[PDB]
Amino acid sequence: SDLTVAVVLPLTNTSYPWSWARVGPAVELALARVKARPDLLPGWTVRMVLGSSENAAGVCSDTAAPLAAVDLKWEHSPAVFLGPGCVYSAAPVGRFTAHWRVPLLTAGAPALGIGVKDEYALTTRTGPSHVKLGDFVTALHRRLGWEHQALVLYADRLGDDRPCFFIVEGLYMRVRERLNITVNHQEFVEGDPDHYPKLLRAVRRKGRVIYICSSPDAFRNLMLLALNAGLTGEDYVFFHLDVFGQSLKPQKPWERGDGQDRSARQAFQAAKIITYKEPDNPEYLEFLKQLKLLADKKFNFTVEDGLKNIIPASFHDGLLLYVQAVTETLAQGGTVTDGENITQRMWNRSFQGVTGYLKIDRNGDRDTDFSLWDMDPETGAFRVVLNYNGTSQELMAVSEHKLYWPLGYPPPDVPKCGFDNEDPACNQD
Amino acid sequence: SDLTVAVVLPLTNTSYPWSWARVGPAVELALARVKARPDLLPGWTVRMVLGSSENAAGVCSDTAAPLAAVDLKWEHSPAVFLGPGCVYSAAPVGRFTAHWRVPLLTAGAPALGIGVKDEYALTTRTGPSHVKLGDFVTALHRRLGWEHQALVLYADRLGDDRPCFFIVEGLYMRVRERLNITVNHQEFVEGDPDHYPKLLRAVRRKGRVIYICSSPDAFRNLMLLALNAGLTGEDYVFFHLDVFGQSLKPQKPWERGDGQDRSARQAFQAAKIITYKEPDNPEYLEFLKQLKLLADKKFNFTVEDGLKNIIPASFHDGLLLYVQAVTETLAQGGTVTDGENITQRMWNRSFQGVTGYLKIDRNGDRDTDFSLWDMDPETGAFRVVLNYNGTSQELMAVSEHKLYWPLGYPPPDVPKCGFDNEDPACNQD
Ligand SMILES: *[C@@H]1O[C@H](CO)[C@@H](O[C@@H]2O[C@H](CO)[C@@H](O)[C@H](O)[C@H]2NC(C)=O)[C@H](O)[C@H]1NC(C)=O
Ligand SMILES: *[C@@H]1O[C@H](CO)[C@@H](O[C@@H]2O[C@H](CO)[C@@H](O)[C@H](O)[C@H]2NC(C)=O)[C@H](O)[C@H]1NC(C)=O
Ligand SMILES: *[C@@H]1O[C@H](CO)[C@@H](O[C@@H]2O[C@H](CO)[C@@H](O)[C@H](O)[C@H]2NC(C)=O)[C@H](O)[C@H]1NC(C)=O
Ligand SMILES: *[C@@H]1O[C@H](CO)[C@@H](O[C@@H]2O[C@H](CO)[C@@H](O)[C@H](O)[C@H]2NC(C)=O)[C@H](O)[C@H]1NC(C)=O
Ligand SMILES: *[C@@H]1O[C@H](CO)[C@@H](O)[C@H](O)[C@H]1NC(C)=O
Ligand SMILES: *[C@@H]1O[C@H](CO)[C@@H](O)[C@H](O)[C@H]1NC(C)=O
Ligand SMILES: [Cl-]
Ligand SMILES: [Cl-]
Repeated sequence: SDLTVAVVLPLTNTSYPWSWARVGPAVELALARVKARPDLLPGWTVRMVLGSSENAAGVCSDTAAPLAAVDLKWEHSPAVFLGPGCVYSAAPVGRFTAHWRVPLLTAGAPALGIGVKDEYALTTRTGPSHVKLGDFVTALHRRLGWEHQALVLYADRLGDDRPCFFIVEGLYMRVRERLNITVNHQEFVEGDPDHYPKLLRAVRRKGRVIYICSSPDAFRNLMLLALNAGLTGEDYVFFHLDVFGQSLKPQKPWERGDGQDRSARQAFQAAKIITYKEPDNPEYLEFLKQLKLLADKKFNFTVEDGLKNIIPASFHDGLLLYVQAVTETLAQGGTVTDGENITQRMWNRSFQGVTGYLKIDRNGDRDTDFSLWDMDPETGAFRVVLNYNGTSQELMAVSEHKLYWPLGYPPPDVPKCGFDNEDPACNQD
Repeated sequence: SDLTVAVVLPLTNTSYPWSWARVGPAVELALARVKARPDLLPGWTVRMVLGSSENAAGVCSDTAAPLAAVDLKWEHSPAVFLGPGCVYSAAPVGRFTAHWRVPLLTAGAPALGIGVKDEYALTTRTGPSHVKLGDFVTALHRRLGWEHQALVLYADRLGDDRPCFFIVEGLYMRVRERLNITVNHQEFVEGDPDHYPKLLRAVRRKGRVIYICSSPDAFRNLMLLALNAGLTGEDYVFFHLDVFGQSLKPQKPWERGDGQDRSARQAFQAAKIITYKEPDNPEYLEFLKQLKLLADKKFNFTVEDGLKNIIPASFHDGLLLYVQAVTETLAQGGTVTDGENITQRMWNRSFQGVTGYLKIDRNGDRDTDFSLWDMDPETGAFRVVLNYNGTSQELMAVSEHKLYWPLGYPPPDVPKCGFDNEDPACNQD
């Protein structure tokens, strides 16, 4: 019998981490593995039906995706949906699959709202989610003694899936929930020179521990401006929330060869970069090789190296986790459409996949690991100094390296005389 | 053969102008008329299948409505959808019906966005729409010589269909488009005493011709505060955007018997009320009688008098207009599922219904008539002095009455020395 998987992803646009040009070969690799395991899905064959989350303009849409999901549902009666990856596309589709009582698996849709499973019943996220970034920051603040305040600056592109907004929204709610610190925040538009005076003023007025979600160039410009304004590593720390490591390729993220590298290097003495952790089990490197090969040969697409590859790898691992859950359900006398039973076997469970160890929490979302990159004083090069395990919630040093603090130890998150020092008797020096 | 009409409306909640307790009897009345007209729908019988736009909490929802529409579509293959009425419910349903190429008729969903028919293809609105309010204001400003500025203040209830927001959004875009005046605007929360200082300051600083969308009590309080601050009818005019005439029951909207009626009457010398026009053809009064009777006997609901009744009357008239369009389509050899052909016969067309004359514009939206209520100097009572025909776009005086201006003529929309008079030489007096 056929186990039909309904896919709703960007079938023609290849620019997303979850675009079919990347996810398609990853899924094919997972299915080829299933076919070679007679113990898996005894008596069933996995079949795929494809639908696109894209509108006429070629971008993931909050309307095209649900229209596609309904069409697939009606025509093929799928047992499970794979995707969408975009937050705006997955929100409406997930409400339909919940209503239909059909599981939905995705390594995308990291937004806070998708985490409300009373609404998104049967939605299992096998990739990163933004509230998990909040868990990492919570751990960082506790380890460094920051219990009072932080500022978050962020920018996105006019009409996209608003990645930075959702990153900050998840970080904000979770950090506020666990640390109860004041979290000031504000958006800006990267190409608007009018916003720089406001940002620099907000940095001085509202925070000492600062998080910035922006392009690599916007972060570098802000650091150069901070250095020129005399905001150094003794009093400030700037964390670039660069989950996919776009500013990384030794790593010298401050280098451009534009006549400002000496200043940029100096300015980065006060910066650290937060990224998803690069899987480092040997099975991942082999998957990457097979992924690139198949993507090139059967999907006409060149898959470049980078952290974005954890997404298709997570669709691969998630589909295998689902397969295991269904195999166990059949074994116990249930069937492939027992949505609740199958989902219950995926949540609050560990699994070994190409991305290594992976744990799905009790709310149906995968625990996410992060890496903190810091500067090597001697060379100015950046390297990972701390890794965060999202399951144990422990921060572990890497290679005996210690965190770099320009003049000693971490700056306090509140200035000696407060942010709005109005006490003539308090000497800020 | 059966012509199936899929309904997606509030089936259990009776508080909406488009709730089934009101719309259901209105539709029944229209169907009984069709059954008595053998010339209509030769060989077809209209059948109704019902779905609710309500979520578990009993309010119209942006999710329950489309889930219901899909369920109805699948199970009954309807030829046309009736409803939703709520803006948040109709937006997603309309995108589905457009995709399915099935007509959607509604006397609700007045929001600006629903007017983009490239998206909401086949959606025909037979009731009021908010951009039409913009047409009325345009006409008013031209007649009174207001070519520069206006201020709009508005408030809604925490999680409703945000009626005032959509009213102002439609007014703003259309007025800006046709007059190119500056339109300042701002929201407030009615029960928050903290907002009154800000509102009164914005009135002084930003406008002389002011529009307010709020509850009857919030408008009265604002008028009493304006009078106390010395803002009179010589320099200010306050238009209460009360489309359904909630502040009306002679009409003395300023009366409460709370010890402030003398002041309230005086304060209202500077106020006028904008409402939808009450249909005044004899067929409307008879429809109202039949509606109340049937609603009480078959739907267990007491239909009170009021302008909200134009909504069920417009679902009644719209369904008959649709019937006429389909009858003509059949006559020409087409069939009940020729969505485009049927819709084309409804747009840019006049029709006679219980609400009297009704014209559907070229964009598929009904032209809306409005009434302006003004104070009678002698009694302080309010009465209609001007009526606006949305098709001809002409303003016509009623009963030889003229507009009331406390001290002569309309106040100018810009103060003599400008809003921020900084010219020491200009005497505001
Ligand atoms: C594929 O997706 C990308 C990203 O969404 C599209 O690029 C954007 O296109 C929109 C138009 O809808 C522009 O307003 C943005 O400036 C573009 N942003 C980025 C980051 O590229 C792209 O056009 C889509 N289509 C194709 C064929 O690639
Ligand atoms: C992250 O931390 C968790 C600790 O809970 C590690 O999970 C354990 O992994 C071992 C070996 O895979 C299992 O035998 C245990 O059952 C796991 N414990 C739990 C509670 O699930 C996990 O290995 C760590 N991740 C990495 C990359 O080291
Ligand atoms: C029917 O609809 C009304 C209006 O939407 C509901 O009343 C609101 O209920 C919400 C809860 O979802 C409250 O937050 C609001 O304060 C209420 N506003 C108003 C104007 O009533 C009502 O509860 C719904 N259900 C029923 C049975 O009437
Ligand atoms: C609103 O104005 C329009 C003027 O265009 C009136 O419409 C005319 O109505 C008469 C009688 O019903 C028809 O013979 C004409 O064909 C209509 N003209 C057009 C252009 O459609 C309409 O009657 C007015 N409304 C009211 C209540 O008087
Ligand atoms: C959270 O901390 C702030 C001060 O940092 C305090 O005012 C507030 O009361 C705390 N939260 C709660 C729920 O008390
Ligand atoms: C609209 O009017 C304003 C001043 O009232 C003017 O500055 C503006 O240029 C006008 N619109 C356009 C498109 O020129
Ligand atoms: Cl997607
Ligand atoms: Cl509705």
